[PDB]
Amino acid sequence: APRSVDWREKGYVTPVKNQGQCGSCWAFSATGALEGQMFRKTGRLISLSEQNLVDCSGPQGNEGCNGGLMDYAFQYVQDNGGLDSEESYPYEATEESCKYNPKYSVANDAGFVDIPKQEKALMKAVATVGPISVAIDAGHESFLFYKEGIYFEPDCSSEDMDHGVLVVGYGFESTESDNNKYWLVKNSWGEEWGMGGYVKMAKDRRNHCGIASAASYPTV
Ligand SMILES: *C(=N)CNC(=O)[C@H](Cc1cccc(C)c1)NC(=O)c1cc(C(C)(C)C)nn1C
Repeated sequence: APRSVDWREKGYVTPVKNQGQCGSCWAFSATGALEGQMFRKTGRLISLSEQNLVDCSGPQGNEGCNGGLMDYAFQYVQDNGGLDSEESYPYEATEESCKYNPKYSVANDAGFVDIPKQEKALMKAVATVGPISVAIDAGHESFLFYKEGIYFEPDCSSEDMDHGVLVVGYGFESTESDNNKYWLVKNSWGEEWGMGGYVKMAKDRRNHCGIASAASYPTV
């Protein structure tokens, strides 16, 4: 792979969103990955509806504001034959009945790919595909209060992930030979969290916080 990647500078990534108090992180991770893949396909970045996923992807196994999986979201888009734009189907931060309208569909997918559970494979996928949906262990105060720098939490688990986010790149800080490496991660807690809503997360430390344990992307 390249030494560094940042898909934001290539037009693949919408601004940071805010999921509010709803457990819909999975929907934000999924829309982020599909926003990227649709851009790869068409050259047009269009913000997609998390609310559409929250309201409508129960049949695939999702549980709305009570949680879900990005792969189930990708399966919904495939089964449904579409996903509405954010503009047409705006975010309300609470579960409502499904009001999908095919007139306003701006995305589709033909399934998904689950990435092997290690960081070399994740790096390959980030470099060659685009932004990647991942889950992390975000269950520490250190994550809530994260400001800047490369996040490393001694108590992070590589197995207990609770939060879906989006890897939009990776790179290094300091002298290259110091191996001070990170994943560049878009969160859905607004721009006031973290570094404008982003976090740099420890890379190549044996799957810190489980970032490579549940990584996937939609096939477009
Ligand atoms: C975010 N606001 C709430 N978190 C979730 O919805 C997590 C995200 C997650 C965690 C681990 C792996 C992935 C790919 C995503 N969802 C879950 O923990 C979750 C939901 C479910 C079902 C829908 C099957 C009950 N299972 N898990 C593990």
